Parts: sequence; C-alpha cells; structure tokens
Amino acid sequence: DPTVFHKRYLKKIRDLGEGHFGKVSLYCYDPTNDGTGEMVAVKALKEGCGPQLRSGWQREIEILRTLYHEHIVKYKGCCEDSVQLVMEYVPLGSLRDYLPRHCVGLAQLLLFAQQICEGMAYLHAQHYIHRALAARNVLLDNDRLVKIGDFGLAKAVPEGHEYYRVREDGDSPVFWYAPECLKECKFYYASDVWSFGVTLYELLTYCDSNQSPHTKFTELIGQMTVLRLTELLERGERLPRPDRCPCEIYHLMKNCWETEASFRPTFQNLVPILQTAQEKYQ
Ligand SMILES: Nc1n[nH]c2ccc(-c3ccc(NS(=O)(=O)c4cccc(Cl)c4)cc3)cc12
Repeated sequence: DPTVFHKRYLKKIRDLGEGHFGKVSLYCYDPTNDGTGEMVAVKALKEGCGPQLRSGWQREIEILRTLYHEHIVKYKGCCEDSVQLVMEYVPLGSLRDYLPRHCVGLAQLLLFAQQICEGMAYLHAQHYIHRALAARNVLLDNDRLVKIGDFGLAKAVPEGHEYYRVREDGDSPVFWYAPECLKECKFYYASDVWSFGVTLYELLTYCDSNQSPHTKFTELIGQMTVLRLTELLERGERLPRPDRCPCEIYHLMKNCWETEASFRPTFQNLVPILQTAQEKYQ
C-alpha cells in the first residue's frame, strides 16, 4: 500500500536526470488532491530497452528495496502499468550539478566524501559492487547530507567471489574505471574504491568540466583511448593534485588509485581517515 503509487495521482513537475537506459523525474504524489501530498523521484526505463535491460531493471528495483542506509536514496515503492521506481526526493540534486553553482568549503567536501564512504562500506558489506560511483550519482539533501542516488549498474557479488566479470560496453564510465576493469573486465569491490578516488577528485575540482578526468586524460595522452588509458595507468600516471587539495588528501586519492587492486584501502578504512581529515579542517 505505501509502496503502491497510482499514475492517476502522479503529476510531473520536472526532469531530474537521464542516462543511456533510464529517466528520473520529479513528481508530486497527492492521492487526496489537497496539499498533504509529497514530492517523489520517479525512475523509468526509456522506450526501446532490450530484454536483458528489462531483467536488469527488475534486479535494480530489488537491489534498492534491500538497501537501507542514511547515505543511500530511500526506496518508496513502485508505479505499475512496465514498472516505475518511486524514491524519496533529495532536494539539492546531484553534486555534479550542485558544486559548480555553489560555495562548498573543503571541510564540507570531506564530510560528503566520508558519507559516500559510509554508504559504500554498507553496500560492499551487503555483497554489492556499485560500478558507477561518480559525482553525478551522489545526491545532496542539505549542506550536511548526501545519498548514493543511482544503482543502475549495481551487481550482487556471489558466495565467495572477490570480483564480478563484466561485459564490454561503450556506455561504461571509462575515466572512473580501475585498470583491472579496462584490461581484464574484472570488477572487484576494490574497483569501486578507484571510482571513489575519481569522485573525490571531481569534488575538489568543483565538478569543473575544464578540470574533468575526461579532459585531463585527453591532455595526458598528448577503445584506442581505453587502450592508451590502460598504459598510462600502468606506467603509474594519475590525475593531477587539484589546487585546493591538501597533500594528505591527494595521498588518500593515490592510495585509492593503487595500480594493484589488493593494495587499495577498503571503504571501512576510508571512513575514519576521512572523518579525521574532515574534523581537522574548518
Ligand atoms: N533529486 C533526486 N531526488 N531523488 C532522486 C533520485 C535519483 C536522482 C538522479 C540519480 C542519478 C543521476 N545521474 S544521471 O547520470 O543523470 C543518470 C544515471 C543513470 C540513470 C539515470 Cl536515470 C540518470 C541523476 C538523477 C535524483 C534524485
């Protein structure tokens, strides 16, 4: 019943985001057509999705129902026709849209970075890999509260496996990807840590397009792109230290980007370090 949303009570307000396969929009859900209603975010598959995209969409909805964390977008229910995913409305939107138009100090960024690590440490503990950990998928509720907002590429990791074998896709976030994902198509929990390293780089660069990983890696050059990127990352080459980033944080990022996945810190490890770093800055 509270998980049941009828189309008849859903009024589209605006668009919230769009990926290759899905679409997120803001709706007002008012069953009493008065004012005691609520704002919800409604995710739907776009027209033209393959059978494997539809079966994965069922798994995604099941995944979000399973996840309960202060730093994970709350599942609210479904809208059945095809199926639409109903979630809570996280008002300030994504950090990719938020940061270039806002004033957020270093201590606040480090708080966001710590909360991402908290939700991510819970995700891994629930035996799931995210695979799309970037600033566009982290949502801001208020100046003190972030939520991992999209699980489109999330996957369960079987019984005693430390990695998940992935399929070659031209749609995948290549510049957020660890070398083991690009060369061997292997996604470990450690591969998400690498993406967190890239996410932290994005926050410290205010999600400025001119300083983006895409632009910096293009400059660093001097599937052919993926091939040259793997050599770059194996040579030991990394993203530059952002002007604003203190050396201890750049170290944290570099540890997150250790070439060998086993050597990278765990999300459970990152939470205290970041809490300290955030506490130190003010
Ligand atoms: N403001 C919000 N309240 N609740 C939400 C749930 C998801 C989202 C959301 C989450 C992720 C994105 N990033 S995105 O790159 O646009 C994207 C990637 C994959 C699939 C979709 Cl539909 C969108 C954009 C919006 C926003 C809100």
